[PDB]
Amino acid sequence: TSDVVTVVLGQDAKLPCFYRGDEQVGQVAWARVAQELALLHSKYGLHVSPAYEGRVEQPPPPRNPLDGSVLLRNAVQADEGEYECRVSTFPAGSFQARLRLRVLVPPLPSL
Amino acid sequence: TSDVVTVVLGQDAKLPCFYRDSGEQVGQVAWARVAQELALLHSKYGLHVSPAYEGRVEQPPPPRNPLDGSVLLRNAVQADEGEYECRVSTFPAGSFQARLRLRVLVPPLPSL
Repeated sequence: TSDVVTVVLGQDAKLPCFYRGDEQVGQVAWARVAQELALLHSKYGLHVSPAYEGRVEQPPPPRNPLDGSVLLRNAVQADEGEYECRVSTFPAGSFQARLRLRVLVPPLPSL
Repeated sequence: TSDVVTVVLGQDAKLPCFYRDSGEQVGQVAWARVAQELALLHSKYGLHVSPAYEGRVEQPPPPRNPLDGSVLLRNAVQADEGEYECRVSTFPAGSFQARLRLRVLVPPLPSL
């Protein structure tokens, strides 16, 4: 996993957040670095900010109980910045993974 | 087929080749650079790939359309950027040529 994600404008960007351990995962919250983006619940599955409706997907099943990675669909310029996943872990562990999201605009055509 | 494909440097690029009426069946779909051959989606014989491109070309996850001659080019580099053509041999005599451009984007230096 790389800490910086760069995508072309309008394509979908994966925000990877997978945990190495010895404890299993409870909830993985996703946010921009102050305002909620999504929630991958252990018991309850995926919850998404209405502001991000239809824009948040998980990876295709069968899947990992400890992969908290999400896909942000159809990237725009407004989307770029840094993002934190907060992983509530057992027993008291908290892991926050921050990554930077880069959205690239193509240059003018030659043709 | 989409006429311009844009990708980030180091990424995989989908190179679309969809064939458009009734009784036509697609046989072979060849892929090349303008002059170097890249691959061949053969009806009997399956995917064949140029030596210059080992490990970098896949078909799309199945089930896929017999009239979809699209491939995946793994790991985009600057050299890939350029023009690409797909040629669709169809039953009985139908032929379709799709040309498209590949744009490979380099990220600017970080601010943060």
